[PDB]
Amino acid sequence: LDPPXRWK
Repeated sequence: LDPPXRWK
């Protein structure tokens, strides 16, 4: 989870 909320 990369802020503000991108999924990898």
